[PDB]
Amino acid sequence: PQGPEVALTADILEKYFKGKTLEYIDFISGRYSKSEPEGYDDFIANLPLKVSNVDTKGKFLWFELFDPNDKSNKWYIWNTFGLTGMWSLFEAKYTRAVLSFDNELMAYFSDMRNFGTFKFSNSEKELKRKLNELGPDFLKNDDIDISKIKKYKQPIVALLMDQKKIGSGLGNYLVAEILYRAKIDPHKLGSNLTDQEIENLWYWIKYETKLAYDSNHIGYMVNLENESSKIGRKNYHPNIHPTEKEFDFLVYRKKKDPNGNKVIADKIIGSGKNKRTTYWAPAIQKLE
DNA sequence: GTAGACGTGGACG
DNA sequence: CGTCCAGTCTAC
Repeated sequence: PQGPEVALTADILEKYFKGKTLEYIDFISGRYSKSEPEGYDDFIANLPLKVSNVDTKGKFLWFELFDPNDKSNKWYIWNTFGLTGMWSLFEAKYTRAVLSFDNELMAYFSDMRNFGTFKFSNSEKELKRKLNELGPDFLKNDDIDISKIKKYKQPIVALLMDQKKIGSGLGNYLVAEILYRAKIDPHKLGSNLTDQEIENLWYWIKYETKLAYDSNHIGYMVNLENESSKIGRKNYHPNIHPTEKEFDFLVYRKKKDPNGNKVIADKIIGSGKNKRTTYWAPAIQKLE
């Protein structure tokens, strides 16, 4: 999941678990049933702990916890979702981690491919440096300076898929959709964009992230769609208002765009076994 | 730059 | 059966 899904997920985890007391976390299968996550033993030795919040930056999610009788000593759960990571209020297929709160309340993290990660830490300093490895959150920051794009002689699709250079939160489908709406060829070097292209790109980045955030059935978050429609949405990018009510794929994994224009499934970014497919429509997206 | 890896599928032929 | 597609790390 990308920025929008991770953020909505954290909103839901906060609604249900902020102020609750975590009593145990069990890794019942997957990678962490075979090997302990970093810091697990030390964290477990300090349970139970009260959840003070759940927050996100880009695709990175974390819990903040503390003991009411020593409110200064804070604990953190670091979480990345990878490709198939998903939280839920019920024990779904591929459940890897089970969080047990007071009064039989439960949270479950599921992950088919096991690419998601957990780390436990007692260091606010370590988290701060971690957050500093990520660019500003595309969804939650309303004034990122997108003109930094022009300094890089690299394909705009790679610059946007990077989590540090311009901003964090965008992934394979957001980028493709954004570049289609902005009418920009994915190959175009950031250093070749005009100031108008940049302004237009920033408009559409906000438009798409907000649209995805606001959606109730994006796909991945099936395990929370009951909760998604029962919770509100924070007023990110307040001045931008998508017309559609659900996020729709215009080019991603499509053979044609909505107007019948051919969609190319291009392999621009990556090498070896990390190559990604960039969907774009040449008829619409050009170098101008 | 290039290459590989991390489990587990779904869709399709 | 088979093939291809589906966030981020690491090394030469």
